[PDB]
Order: sequence, then C-alpha cells, then structure tokens
Amino acid sequence: AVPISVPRYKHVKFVVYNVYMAGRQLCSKRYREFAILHQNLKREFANFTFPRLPGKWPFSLSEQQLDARRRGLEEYLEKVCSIRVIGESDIMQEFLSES
Repeated sequence: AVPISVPRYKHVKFVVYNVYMAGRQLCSKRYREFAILHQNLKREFANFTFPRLPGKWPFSLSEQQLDARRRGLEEYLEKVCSIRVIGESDIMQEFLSES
C-alpha cells in the first residue's frame, strides 16, 4: 500500500536495485544487502511471518531474470513497508538511505 517502488536495476561488476518512495529515490542496493536486510528484520520482528525474499539461483541471471528479481524485491518491500512498526524501524530507515 505505501508507494514504495523499485522501478530499475542497474549494472555497475554487479547489479544494484534503485528504491523509491512516492517517486523519491532513497537508495541503490545490491541483492546481498536486501538479503541482510531480511535477516536483520526477521530477527528483530521474529513474531511476524515474513514474506519470502526473492532467492538465489544456480545460474547467473539474464536481463529478464534481473527484472523478475527487481519485481520480487519491490513486492517484498511493498509488504513489509506497509506494516508501520517494520517500515519505520531503525533497520529499515537505515536501509533506505545513502551513506
């Protein structure tokens, strides 16, 4: 429900995912940083049944599969950020920022 989006991935050598809230860019993060985010959030909020973070694959990802991972990360964030205590947590607010 909250207007969190991941409208792009970018090759930079690895891939980053560009996260926006209400059309404002908040951060640019690689997949492993999302994986760490999920582990941190789940430990902090373990009484919640978290949605599945998009997973790893036994092969390198094509352009189409990077787009699918982007969509999956957006769907994940749409769910967890729409829960106030999780979306406003120190963990999430740190994640959604630039160094």
